[PDB]
Amino acid sequence: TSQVRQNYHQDSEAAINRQINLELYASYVYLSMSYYFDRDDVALKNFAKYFLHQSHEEREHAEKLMKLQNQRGGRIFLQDIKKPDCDDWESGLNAMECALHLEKNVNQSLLELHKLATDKNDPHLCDFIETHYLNEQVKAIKELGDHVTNLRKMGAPESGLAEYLFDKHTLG
Amino acid sequence: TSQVRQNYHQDSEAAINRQINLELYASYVYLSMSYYFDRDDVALKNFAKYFLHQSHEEREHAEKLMKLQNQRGGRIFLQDIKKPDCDDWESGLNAMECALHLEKNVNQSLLELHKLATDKNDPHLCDFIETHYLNEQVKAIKELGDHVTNLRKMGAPESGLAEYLFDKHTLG
Amino acid sequence: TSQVRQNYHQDSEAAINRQINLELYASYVYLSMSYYFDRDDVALKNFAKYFLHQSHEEREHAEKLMKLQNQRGGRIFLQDIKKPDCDDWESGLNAMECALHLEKNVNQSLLELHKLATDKNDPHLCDFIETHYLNEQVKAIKELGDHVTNLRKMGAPESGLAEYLFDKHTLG
Amino acid sequence: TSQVRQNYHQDSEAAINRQINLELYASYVYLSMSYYFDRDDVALKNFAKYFLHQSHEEREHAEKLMKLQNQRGGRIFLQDIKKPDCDDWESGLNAMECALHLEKNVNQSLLELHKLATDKNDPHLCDFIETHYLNEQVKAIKELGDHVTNLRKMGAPESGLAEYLFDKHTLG
Amino acid sequence: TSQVRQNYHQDSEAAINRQINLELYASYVYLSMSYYFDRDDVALKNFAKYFLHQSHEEREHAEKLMKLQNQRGGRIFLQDIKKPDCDDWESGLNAMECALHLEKNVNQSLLELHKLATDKNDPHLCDFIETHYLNEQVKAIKELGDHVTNLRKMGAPESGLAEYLFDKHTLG
Amino acid sequence: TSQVRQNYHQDSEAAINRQINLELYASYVYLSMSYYFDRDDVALKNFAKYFLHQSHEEREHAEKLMKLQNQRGGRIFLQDIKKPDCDDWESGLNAMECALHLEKNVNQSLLELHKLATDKNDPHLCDFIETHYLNEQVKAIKELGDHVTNLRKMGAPESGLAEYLFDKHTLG
Repeated sequence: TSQVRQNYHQDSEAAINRQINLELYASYVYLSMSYYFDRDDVALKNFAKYFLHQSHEEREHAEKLMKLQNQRGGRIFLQDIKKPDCDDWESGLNAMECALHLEKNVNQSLLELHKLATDKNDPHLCDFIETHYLNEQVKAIKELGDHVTNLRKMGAPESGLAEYLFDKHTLG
Repeated sequence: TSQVRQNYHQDSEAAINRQINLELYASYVYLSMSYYFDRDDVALKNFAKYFLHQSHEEREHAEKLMKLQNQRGGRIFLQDIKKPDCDDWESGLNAMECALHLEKNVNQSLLELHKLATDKNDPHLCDFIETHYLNEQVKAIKELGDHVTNLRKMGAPESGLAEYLFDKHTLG
Repeated sequence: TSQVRQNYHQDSEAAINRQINLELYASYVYLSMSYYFDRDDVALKNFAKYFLHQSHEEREHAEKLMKLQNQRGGRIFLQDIKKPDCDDWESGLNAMECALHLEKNVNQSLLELHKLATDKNDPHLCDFIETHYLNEQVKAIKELGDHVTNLRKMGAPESGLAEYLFDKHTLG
Repeated sequence: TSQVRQNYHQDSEAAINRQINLELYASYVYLSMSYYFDRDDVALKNFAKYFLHQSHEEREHAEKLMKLQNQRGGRIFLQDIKKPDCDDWESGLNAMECALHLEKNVNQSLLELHKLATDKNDPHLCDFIETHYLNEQVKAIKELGDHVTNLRKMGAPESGLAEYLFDKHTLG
Repeated sequence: TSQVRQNYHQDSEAAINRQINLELYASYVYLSMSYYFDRDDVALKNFAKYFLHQSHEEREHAEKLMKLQNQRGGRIFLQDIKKPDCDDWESGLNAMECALHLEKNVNQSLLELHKLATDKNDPHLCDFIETHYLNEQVKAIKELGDHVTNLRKMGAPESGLAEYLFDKHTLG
Repeated sequence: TSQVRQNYHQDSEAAINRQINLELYASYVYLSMSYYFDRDDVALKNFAKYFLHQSHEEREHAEKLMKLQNQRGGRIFLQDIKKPDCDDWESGLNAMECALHLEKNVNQSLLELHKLATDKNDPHLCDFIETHYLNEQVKAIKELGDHVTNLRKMGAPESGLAEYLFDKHTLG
């Protein structure tokens, strides 16, 4: 119906809307993580700053997907943003592991989106996904894996000195 | 239970959590409004920029309330962010009127919060609400009323030239 | 025969030559549009400047395709540049609609080229098309759609005040 | 019919349109020459740059003639731009000789145009031709003659060292 | 086994290791070429500088592939770097021809890698190859072809004046 | 045979070629070490940066030896660069110990080279070895010994906090 729509399948539009919702959910999860570490009984300032920065990046990703949906002539349809699975994250290492799991889930969703775009012969959507989302996801997963490895080697759960020093020297 | 908690009633904590959810909902509504005007069949760039700026301000307000909740020793509890009431907003004037209605609703919620804080003899919470939320809400309501009045005088619904010129000269 | 030719099918070379001709034709059409609005009985200076800028961009696109043809070891074969379908364009809105139609035609040609490159297993050609032509085409179509929508809302055909104000405020 | 038309004969308008077409054809020929020397089996970068610069100048000349046609109240009528007479130019010296022949042809056309303008008692058109086209044509012919003479003296056809050194020292 | 591994097939990992070895071999070959021209009985300084620059670029390409292997969770496995096929290269033209042959071989290897990645449905690897290796390879092949053509036209083997002047004017 | 050769014994030329191969092998070993620490399950960025810097320094040493071989009129003869003895280095301390062992081996080779040059009465070669290689080797051995001592005192193998803090404070 749109005057600008060309070679844009409806299934691609629906999948783009789903990815928008997933990105907003990830932003919400990162916000919850960030303000968990601002509590007085946790008090890890650099963890909070890191997760807040991640939350803002996820919001930017969702906005970029919405702009893409408008560019191709599709229609945005927003759903409810579900609350995160946890209220307390119990440690920096546990929050890092949960963030890694969430990023791998988002990467799987993006790979499904790219496969769908390939099946519909939509080169512009494929290139958009490759240029703006796949490499950023790979880099994020690699960085979170590095952080988890360093915290595990330091003795993160049992020794709070480990999380304290990781907060200053790596995330500071 | 918190080592920093002093003169902070549980009802105030619950009301602060509710206000956090309301602020996030307002941010979501403004994001929906902003990307409605980025569509090719609406194409009002300055309306979209205005509503995106409003959305970012609402997110900042929610983050400030979360910081306040952490400062006093309360615990943040997040709920689902409901999707906005509308998908298409049908005009700049209608979106402005809906934004005015939403801001008046938020002002009523903040006034209820202030009354609750007064009843519990919590001067810090009362002053926080007065300093950071009440005057900003009054200014926002006044500005939205001015915009609605100008659009109505210009003939906003029937004449698209009115919305075009308002987009360039007022919001540009 | 070329010492640099590798994995470059002849059908791809022929399609590249055809795309070169199409780009030059689009440049010619935009030049005709630009100097239509420089007439004393039309006198829309910013429309003329916009279409001249589009013409120069199309010439750049054709030159880039010729450079690509030389890079892979193919041979450029030029054809006649057909004169545009119209010499008088009758309004800014009509010229914008014709430009939108032309850009959608060029996008369809580029999509056919990308499909042909995919069928021949030529990743370099596919990436070249994706990187330099597909997103620019999508952006151009979106911008032309926005312009057409704004002109239609203002009342572009019947009211010359609409085209006058669009010339100053949007294209100026 | 034009409100600005004064002392502008129809034959002059037709001849101006013909000159516009000739200028566009010359631009096309120079583009073909320029990308002939970008081939890997020719590989004379400075020859290609020289001919591309000539092509851009010819396009500017055509645009100036179109502006002149609009200034006097005549109507532009575009024809097909014929493809150049050759695909391969076989040497720098041969391309230079062909460019010299083309420029002398364009000079003859401009002299016929000036004679026609003189016969119709149109001083503005005569002065426009004298100021913007005749001296530039004479300078171009002189420069091309100098280049042809130097290439012939160096032994351009048989010795490729001649064309190599001319590319670096004269056109570089 | 890696915590960051996702959608990364083992055959892709093995092919990445093979490409790493090929890149290191190319760097070694270019180093041999570079120091062949530093000999007192050859004494072409700019040829040596050119080939040393190529060697450093190949080392950078190998390091980038190793970084890619670490990013996706694969394991690097290094093999022996074979000595180059020749120790004396006998002329600048012969070295240029051998470099062209080597670059075409590397391009064929990269195309096989891209085909393998496509067959395994690995969009990130495909985009990495397209973004960082395919266009650089095409440009390198085009430049080497240009150099070979110019040297052949000047009379590179029989006339040492040709190689001397090419060393100063093109590679200097 | 070389016109520049003077007081340059064949055994010295062969030993110089062997030292070139040894330097290239050391560069390869350091590259392997550097990218071992870039893995997600090791994740010691500063160790990786240190070993990459060492690898580049070894490549520079090999290039300097090749330049020396060309200066005196000898002929470079390259051999295969053997793959390093290990794939995984298992700790920062173990990699440091292996680097120390490798540097002591290289120092022994250089001392044998200097003794050979002394026996052949070649003062220029002796002074070249003394000026550019012996003191650098002594400094490298001293620095690696310091690093090994500090890691051992910190408790490097059993305690990963030791390697983490050494990575930030010494190598950072």
